Amino acid sequence: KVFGRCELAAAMKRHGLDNYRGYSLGNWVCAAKFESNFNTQATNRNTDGSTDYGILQINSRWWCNDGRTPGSRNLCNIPCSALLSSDITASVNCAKKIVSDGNGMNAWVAWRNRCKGTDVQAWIRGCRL
Ligand SMILES: [Cl-]
Ligand SMILES: [Cl-]
Ligand code: NA
Repeated sequence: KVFGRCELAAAMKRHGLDNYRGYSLGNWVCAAKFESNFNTQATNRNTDGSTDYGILQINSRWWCNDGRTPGSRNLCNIPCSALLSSDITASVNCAKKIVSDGNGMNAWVAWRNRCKGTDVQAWIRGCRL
């Protein structure tokens, strides 16, 4: 599924992400825009043989099992295919574990380079929430 901007903001808010560990809703929408262009089916392979999955590009070396990343943990205890569903619930639950692990949203490279320090509230302006 390819979400619209306000559609995703509302789904993320309903799943408990607004101000989760101090990160306002705009941060999460901005991160999804630049990681996946709001597409739940996005995948991208990395040099080390791991693959990133879904709306928040969650990585197979640490967080999900895809059966082809040898030395990998499966810390969210899900198959990586579950992160490509049009229901974002599995992605959100796993994102909450990642952002709590000490490094906050710096785990998402696009957030660090394209959202951090910017006016992220712009990403939810105009939306009925
Ligand atoms: Cl915000
Ligand atoms: Cl933090
Ligand atoms: Na894994």
